[PDB]
Amino acid sequence: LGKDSVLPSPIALSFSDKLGPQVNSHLPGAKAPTPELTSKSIPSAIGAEQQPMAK
Amino acid sequence: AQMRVVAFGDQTYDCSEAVSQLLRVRDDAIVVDFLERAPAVLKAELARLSSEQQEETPRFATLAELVPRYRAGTLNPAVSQALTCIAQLGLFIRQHSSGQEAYPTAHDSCITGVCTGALTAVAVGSASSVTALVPLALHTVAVAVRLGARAWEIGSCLADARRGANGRYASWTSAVGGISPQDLQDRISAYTAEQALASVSVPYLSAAVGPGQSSVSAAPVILDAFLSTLLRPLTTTRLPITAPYHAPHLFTAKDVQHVTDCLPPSEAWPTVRIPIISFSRDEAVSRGASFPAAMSEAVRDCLIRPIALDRMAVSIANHARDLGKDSVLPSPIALSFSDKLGPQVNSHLPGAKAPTPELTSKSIPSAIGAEQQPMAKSPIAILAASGRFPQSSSMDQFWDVLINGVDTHELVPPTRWNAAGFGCWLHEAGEFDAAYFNMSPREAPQVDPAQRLALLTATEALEQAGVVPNRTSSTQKNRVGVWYGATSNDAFIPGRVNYFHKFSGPSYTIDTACSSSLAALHMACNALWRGEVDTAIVGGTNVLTNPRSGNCKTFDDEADGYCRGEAVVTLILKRLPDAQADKDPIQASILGIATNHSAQQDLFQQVLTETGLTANDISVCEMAGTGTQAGDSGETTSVVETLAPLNRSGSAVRTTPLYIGAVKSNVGHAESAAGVSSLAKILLMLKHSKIPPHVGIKTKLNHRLPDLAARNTHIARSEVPWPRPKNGKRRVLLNNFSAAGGNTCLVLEDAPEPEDSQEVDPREHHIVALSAKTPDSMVNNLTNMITWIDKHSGDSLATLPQLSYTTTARRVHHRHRAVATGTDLLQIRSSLQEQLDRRVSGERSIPHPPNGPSFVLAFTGQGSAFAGMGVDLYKRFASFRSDIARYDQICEGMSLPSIKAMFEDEKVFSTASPTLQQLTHVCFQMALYRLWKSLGVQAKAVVGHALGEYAALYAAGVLSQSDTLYLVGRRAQLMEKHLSQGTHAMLAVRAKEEAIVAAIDGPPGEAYEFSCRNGEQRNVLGGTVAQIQAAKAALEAKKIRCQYLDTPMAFHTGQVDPILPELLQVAAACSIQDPQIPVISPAYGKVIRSAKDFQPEYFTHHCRSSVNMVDALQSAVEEGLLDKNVIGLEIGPGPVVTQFVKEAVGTTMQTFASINKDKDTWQLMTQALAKFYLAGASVEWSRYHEDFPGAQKVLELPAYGWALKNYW
Amino acid sequence: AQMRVVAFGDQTYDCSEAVSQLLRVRDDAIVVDFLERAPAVLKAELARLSSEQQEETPRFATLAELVPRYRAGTLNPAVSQALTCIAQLGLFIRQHSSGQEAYPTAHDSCITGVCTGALTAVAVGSASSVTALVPLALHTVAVAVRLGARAWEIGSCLADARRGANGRYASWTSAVGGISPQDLQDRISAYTAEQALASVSVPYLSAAVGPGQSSVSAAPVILDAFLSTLLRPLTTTRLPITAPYHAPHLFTAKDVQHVTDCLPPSEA
Amino acid sequence: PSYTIDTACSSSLAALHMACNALWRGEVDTAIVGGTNVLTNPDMTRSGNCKTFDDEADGYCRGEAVVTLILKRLPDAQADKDPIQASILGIATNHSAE
Repeated sequence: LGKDSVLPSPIALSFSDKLGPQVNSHLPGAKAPTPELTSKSIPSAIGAEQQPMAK
Repeated sequence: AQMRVVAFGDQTYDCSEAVSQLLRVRDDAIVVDFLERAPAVLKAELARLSSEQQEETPRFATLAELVPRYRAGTLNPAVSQALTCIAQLGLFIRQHSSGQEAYPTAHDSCITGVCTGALTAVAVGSASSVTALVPLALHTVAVAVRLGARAWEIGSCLADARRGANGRYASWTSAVGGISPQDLQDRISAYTAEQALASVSVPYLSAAVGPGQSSVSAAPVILDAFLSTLLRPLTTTRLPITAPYHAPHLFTAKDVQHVTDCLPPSEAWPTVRIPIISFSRDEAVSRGASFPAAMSEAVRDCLIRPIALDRMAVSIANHARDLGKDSVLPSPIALSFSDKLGPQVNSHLPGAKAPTPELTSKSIPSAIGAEQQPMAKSPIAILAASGRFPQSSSMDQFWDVLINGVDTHELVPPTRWNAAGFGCWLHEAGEFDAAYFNMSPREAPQVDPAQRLALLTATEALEQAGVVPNRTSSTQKNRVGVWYGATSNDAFIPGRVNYFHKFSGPSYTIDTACSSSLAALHMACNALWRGEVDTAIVGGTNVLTNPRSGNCKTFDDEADGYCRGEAVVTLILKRLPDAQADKDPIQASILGIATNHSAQQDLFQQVLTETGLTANDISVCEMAGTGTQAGDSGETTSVVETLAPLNRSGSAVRTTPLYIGAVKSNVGHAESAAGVSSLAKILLMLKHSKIPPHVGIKTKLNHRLPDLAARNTHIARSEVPWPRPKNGKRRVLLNNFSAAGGNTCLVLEDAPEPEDSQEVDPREHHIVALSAKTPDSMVNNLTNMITWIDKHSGDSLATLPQLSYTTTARRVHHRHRAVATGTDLLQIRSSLQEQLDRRVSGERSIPHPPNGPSFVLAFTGQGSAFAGMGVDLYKRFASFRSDIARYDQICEGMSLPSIKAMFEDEKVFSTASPTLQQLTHVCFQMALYRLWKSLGVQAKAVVGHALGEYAALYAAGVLSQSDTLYLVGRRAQLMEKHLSQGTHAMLAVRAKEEAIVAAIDGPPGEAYEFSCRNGEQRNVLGGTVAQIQAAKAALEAKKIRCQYLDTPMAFHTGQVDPILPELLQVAAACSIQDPQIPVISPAYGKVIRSAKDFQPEYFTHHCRSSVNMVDALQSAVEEGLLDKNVIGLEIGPGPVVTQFVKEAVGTTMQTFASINKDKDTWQLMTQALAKFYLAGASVEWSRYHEDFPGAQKVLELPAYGWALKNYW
Repeated sequence: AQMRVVAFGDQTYDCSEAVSQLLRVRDDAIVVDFLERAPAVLKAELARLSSEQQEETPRFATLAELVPRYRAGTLNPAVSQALTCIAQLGLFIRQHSSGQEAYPTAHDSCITGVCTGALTAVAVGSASSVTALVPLALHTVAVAVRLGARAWEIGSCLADARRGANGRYASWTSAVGGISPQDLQDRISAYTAEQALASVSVPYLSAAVGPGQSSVSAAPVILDAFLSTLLRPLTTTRLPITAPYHAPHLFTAKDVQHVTDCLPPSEA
Repeated sequence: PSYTIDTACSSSLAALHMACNALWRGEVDTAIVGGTNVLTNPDMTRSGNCKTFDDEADGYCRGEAVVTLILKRLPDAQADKDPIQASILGIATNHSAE
């Protein structure tokens, strides 16, 4: 593709920590850290914030 | 090069139909959750409005209550706007969630709106996925509520509601057509200057909708005043707008700030990424704005600016022309009158495009169990019903009593108690059976007779339903719950039912105001719709034990009182998808059910809209009544009015006749079982497709009753045919109005069309098995079965298989048992008659052994191989075919000849190689044993007379399938390789060992060997051809029977000696384990219980050393492993070992076979199964018929033949 | 200038905590709908199994009754594989529905799986949205249960259980560390040559985890016999894999057709 | 709605269970629950009810109670500003067939 980094997103993958650096080591060493993911949830509409009446 | 524009409508469009449709949708999950959460936001926002408004706002619980008021036009502007937004957003979500349409993007689409479409379009334009749009949908709903409230408020302040409005909210807008908008503004200015009205309420040009049309809005009174001065060629109408919008002189920035102030401030509000095209504003296309900013701009457009629909088309076209596309495909949603949009927008830019509505990817087939609707909203199914209604102690007797038409008023009960209020009584109520229910002969009186009747009816209903405990997931022991509804008759009523039947699950004794049984049924269906259980046993009850001429006259002249009636019912309910998969006898289905403890008229409409049916679809109604004239009169009039529309001009609108009926007159009123009795009547009417004659004309016919029958509501008292509509379906109501209220309505249904899976059963013979828990009960059951056969002697050709399936695989088999086998119902009848005569002659019936029988299997040698071995078995049974295919798979990969063709074709056996013969023998034995085990035949010992021994090792678990196959194949290959054919042979004679040795020349071990000591009177010898012929000549000289065996390679002789070391080598690889069961090894000729005796030397020992049966069986009987009672079942191509074992233990022992050259394999199979069944084995029957769908249909057989006794 | 790779795990990764957490979830419509529908298809496909396999499968109403058995280890492969796939699909759906993460796109993403997830990779690799993936997810669950059933059956045919079974299922795979892949394969070749075993019972290499670690699978008793030969510094561990997979000498295209048969043909 | 349920021994507890079930269904927004056990006929007849931490006694020491509770979904009660005293996070049961 022409990219110079990969972000691992393992799902239920046993021993997934080592995977990250292992792939990165085969690409140009320009893995910018940038370990940030803004995920502040938008406030919920009044009333609907409560979890559906189920349970 | 196509662009698709999503367009949202305005308040002009009526969304009542769309809202109802969405409320009906249940398959999708996102739509359901959005529509569930939306009312919460509506209620929360409505609960913060001014007092004047909150006073007048509707008083609702869910969204279903808003559509009828919306239809009536009695909804205030706030809720109207909110409902419009909810409908628009829900319709959009559904088309993209369950409709599987690509979510729009910024390269090939745009969104637009007019009045409320701005809000929804802004909400849509930010999220890029359905999931990312729900919270924005809720925010838009709240903003719409606030906007509607503010506009309604400003309008109310500006002008007051009229006295004559009569609930409805007047209209504030009117469409004007016939003059250009500029001239309209000129005329409005002139009129205002002439009249000098207040500058804050002068009429204003709300919008422009073309070169010769527009819209004008104002307060209703001044608006009407202005419209009156419009001449004839200036046609005008009224639109359903209930507040002023687009009024620059009424609203200011403060208003838009207030309405949009509900959105909390933040910085991650999704941006607007897909260009939203707005035409009223100066800048056509707007994009890149945050969410609150775009929402505020949309509200400003709605409240401050005059909509200009004249621009819409050219604005869209210019957006397209600037993007490079050529044609625009509209996808209007809730946009009134949208057909004209397409041609108008395409006219300006050059046109193209051809329709592509043919999908041919209509949908992807769903995985089994996925297409089903959520566990809620699942049509419940009625499997069976049983009752003991008065003067008719059965269901069919009750149907006769009802169709004929007869009162049941009785002066005194037959034998209840002394004489000296009259009513209908159960003629046989003190009759019950104690032995069948493991109760003492003197404890029956202490048990409430209502409890005994409920037990009896429940057992009969379960037996008729074809439901046996813990046979299938849906009918598991834990997933069944009784829901009996008791009454004030005077805990254990459901408790005993659950206890004795061994059912474990919820148990209840519900008791409400008046719907004592129907409330229990309702909540049982609720539990089924929730999953607390997968099967229910509901039922009412009524018994009198301690202390109005017409029998509770039915809304006629004299109906002041009512007659208490006795009855008892039990139903069997189950979710339709569950029941249909188990092939049960479905009778009807409960579409919906509702309750109201208040009102009268609106409940039926609510239920019908919930079920999505029109009024005329219903065809019959039932009543419950209490005994008061007002009650029945109100019942009838309300039901008819709500179900029989009257034409405005006056005529019969309800096309099909709507018959009415009530069980009250026929048998009376139970006050607790009335609902279940009425439901039973509905079931009988559905089954017999015949509306019964009505009774109640005595002394009066209530034509005076308002709205009795004026337009297709006939109650004709002469049973009318009620045919099932072709590819249609009947529908019925059941109202249970009571004096205290509690008006419950549930809609019944005709069962879906029965499946057509004929697949004619090919089995040549069948088995019919009966059971009972008492000798008298047994003879009664036999007589009932025989009588059923005679009345059903000539139904069709495909009845016997279904009869067998019902009487074996869908019934609990008690300890007293009888069985008959044959080819046709005539043979079954003859056998049953013979058994009945034998039984009544004087010989009693004794229960089979308590635990069960013990089987000692047997595996034969390779001396019974014939062409087409078990070909039919491989052809029918799926398990056998799969096993053979697997064994072939293992053979081919292990470098051994394939054996599948030996069964598929039956012709390759002609010249099969000896190795292939040995292999196919072993695999046939193995598969057949696995199959017999699958039918509940668990062995207690085994024996292998010859090569078949290897299969016996697996039978005992000593080897694995692969290990045994490898060992046999390797032995065969080595035998074929090392030596050559035509070198030795074998010979069998019948004589005593001493006779053979005396009459033979040469000591044993030199010119002949005792290959197998088959029995005390039979022996087989082998060796060289010259020695064999010499022995034959010597023995025949003394008149001894002799014969040559055709086996080419003489095993158990000196022929196998040279290859013993390789056999030991290969044997050392297979894993040897401790037997599950004792193994009778002729090789060592003794019992084996430890793996130590099966060391690798064992296989070589057996291969070389001579067989020995007499010693082996002698040891077997010596320990006690075999006796005169164990059943002898043979597993092989013929009955060979069975005779040897019989002569060993004795002739009295029972014996059987599984395969034979001539006799039909199913002949032997069914005979053996019948004998085992009589012996007491708990043979599973479900798997037997699993592979024959044609014979998979439960039948309606005679009820259990109880041995009734009287108590109390 | 960045790509995200989605990777799914095999049966080694325990899925008892994830399944329970997903069962706890109540604020996401898609997740609850999928978790309610999955048991239905599980029971449906589980009802088509052979008599013996069905006899040894626990009765349940929903997944909440399965996790205790999974933890205890007395859960047969047929439903173990389906439960694992269910856990993976549910975790992904929750991540991409309540996590408000854009669905992976071919422009800047790619997917991978190992031994269970190759099934899930195609399911995730086809749909473009969470809603469009639920039916494919259920189809994949059916495929996984059928595959697990077939593998369990072949294993049972090869060898049976033990008298001390006590419900628990023996393991069929073991990871070996401290030996090169080719050298270990040569060692197995020498071992089989020394003995005389049927071509359907010799140990074989299932995976080559790397130049320093590898995995080998065989029948339980055969596996232990071979492990007894492996000395130090070689270290051996017993993975919780219950059936023989990755065996090019036990399965052929016919089994592949049999497993795939649950998908009806169509052009959609 | 009104009901008078009684299964075998946990009539009041089953009634509460079903009241919470209905509340979770949305059928009602409030519920009054709680059974009664007041005797009517004395029918007093051995001379023992229940020993201190033991089972040597034969009687059960039956008593009387007329307790009654109110019930609301927690979000509603919170939005209405009522004296919330406790909560019922979850409820489950079986029948113990064995």
